[PDB]
Amino acid sequence: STGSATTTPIDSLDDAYITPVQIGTPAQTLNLDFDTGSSDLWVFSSETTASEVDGQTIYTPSKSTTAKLLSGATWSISYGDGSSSSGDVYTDTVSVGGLTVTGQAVESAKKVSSSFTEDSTIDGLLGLAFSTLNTVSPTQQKTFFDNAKASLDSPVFTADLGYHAPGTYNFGFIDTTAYTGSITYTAVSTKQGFWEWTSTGYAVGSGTFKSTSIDGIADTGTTLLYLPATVVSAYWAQVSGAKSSSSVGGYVFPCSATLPSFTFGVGSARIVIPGDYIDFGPISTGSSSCFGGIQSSAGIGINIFGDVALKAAFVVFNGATTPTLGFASK
Ligand SMILES: NCCc1ccc(S(=O)(=O)F)cc1
Repeated sequence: STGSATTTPIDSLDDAYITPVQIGTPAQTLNLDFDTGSSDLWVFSSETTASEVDGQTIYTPSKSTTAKLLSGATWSISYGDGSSSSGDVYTDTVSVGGLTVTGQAVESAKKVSSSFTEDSTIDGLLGLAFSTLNTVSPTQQKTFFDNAKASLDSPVFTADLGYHAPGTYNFGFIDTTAYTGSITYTAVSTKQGFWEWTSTGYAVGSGTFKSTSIDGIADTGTTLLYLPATVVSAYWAQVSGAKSSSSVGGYVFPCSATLPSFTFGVGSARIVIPGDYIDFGPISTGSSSCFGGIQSSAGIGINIFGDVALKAAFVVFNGATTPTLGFASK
């Protein structure tokens, strides 16, 4: 089996990407945020506190002939940005891009934080990290990928995120037309439940490459690139007028700037993030201060290769017995 679905940025900044997912019988299509940094498939639902729903499409299990309550199961999750949701659990048929899983745990939100309510374009999350992070209690549940894995032609999925454009999530195959050159694979640690890997270093613009190990996670659910303070200072030092603002909550730069590229290492290979990708536009509407797409991971406790980095590459999430990540230019 394979699946292939288009993923679409939610706004002009590429703040997140949504992918249509069919749930239930007859199908209920919800637009979910595919998140390689978490392991819960949760949705806005007919159970979500009415005051916390603002435009989202909801899943109504009572309208699905295949929905089953997973009796006694609850879930509760918190994300690195302070958002959260919780609720109860159904099993149902879930399809992504033509790939179907029966008996998938669909976590129905009773509560979501304000950040989810205020984002009308995201109907829930589909976690793609390791199932050891799944929050369902008392019986932990598997991710859509882990349930699909044995059926897939190859135990892989790929992320091909667009810059200000749609992209693709594929399951079970590697589209050799979707990238240039070769794919460089690198080791993954599953010890923290993430797609955790070690970059071999970085360069700023046309500068020399600095060989240095940077542990971090490949996270499609995080917008920006979060790296050590040393690395981030070295990047923004090349932008006249850039500074870290405690009032705004990170590095800002004059909107009149042209940003340098940022290169990160994958083994002996190099992925170049164009400078344009690092522009997140005015900090408030009409401002001449712009928000940076490379920020410090200080305080977060992990480095995060979020969408700013991942969208510069074709990314293979290899879920074989020994997991690996692959990166190619595109
Ligand atoms: N891996 C990060 C998952 C995540 C965490 C928070 C959101 S948000 O829409 O509330 F900003 C979205 C996705």
